[PDB]
Amino acid sequence: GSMSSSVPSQKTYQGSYGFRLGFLHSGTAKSVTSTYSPALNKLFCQLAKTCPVQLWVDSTPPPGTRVRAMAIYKQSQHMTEVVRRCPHHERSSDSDGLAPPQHLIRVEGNLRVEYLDDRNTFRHSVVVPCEPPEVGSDSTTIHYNYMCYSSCMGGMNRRPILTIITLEDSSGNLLGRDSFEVRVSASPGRDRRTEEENL
Ligand SMILES: *C[C@@H](C)C(=O)n1cc(C)c2c(-c3ccc4c(c3)CCN(C)C4)cncc21
Ligand SMILES: [Mg+2]
Ligand SMILES: [Zn+2]
Repeated sequence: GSMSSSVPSQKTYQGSYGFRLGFLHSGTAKSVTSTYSPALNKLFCQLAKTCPVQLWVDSTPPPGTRVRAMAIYKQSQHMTEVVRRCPHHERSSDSDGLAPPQHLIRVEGNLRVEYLDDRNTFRHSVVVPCEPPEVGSDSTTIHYNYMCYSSCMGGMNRRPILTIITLEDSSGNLLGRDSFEVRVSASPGRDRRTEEENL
């Protein structure tokens, strides 16, 4: 376990541009590879499958704006432990060539992706340029991939995580923040349906 001496803020912050996340409304059929529970504010997804996350604003942010994703453990007693891939998957060398093998969160389909091992906090994050919607689209979507199961021993080790999405300007200053819980499992639709029944 790499231990950090800080914890990233999780405070929701729409900021000047009205930043917030959206998710597809995918339902809980057996065939779904990712599904989002609004009641739990929790994303359920399969290992290394595309998770679309929409980025919404009310006004266009300045040029060079970027969007960063970072995972932390949800439980207070684990929050200072850096979220990382388990030993097996890190050594599996399943990298797309861009992502460090230790990083839990990847972005797919974006050649401008940038990965950070923070030299002071030791936290991992992934950042991409933030684009307005393309011609013929009404949304900006990032395709995230979670590269370990929540049950991966020596990684998340059955502990729940939060993903924190931050909108930043070109200089790294905070423009907006949103977050959601994540469970990575082989049966996201069933797992979402079950957890919502336990409400
Ligand atoms: C970097 C991302 C957050 C960004 O600059 N961004 C995302 C979105 C969705 C967006 C818009 C935008 C907002 C709302 C609508 C539309 C575009 C298109 C039409 N529908 C109805 C609403 C604008 N600028 C930037 C931006
Ligand atoms: Mg929300
Ligand atoms: Zn793993």
